[PDB]
Amino acid sequence: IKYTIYNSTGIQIGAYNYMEIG
Repeated sequence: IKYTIYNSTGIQIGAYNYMEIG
C-alpha cells in the first residue's frame, strides 16, 4: 500500500485497527 500524506494528524491504514487520540 503506497499513500503519501503531508504533516497531518496521525493515520491508521490497513485492516480495522483500533486507536484513541485523546
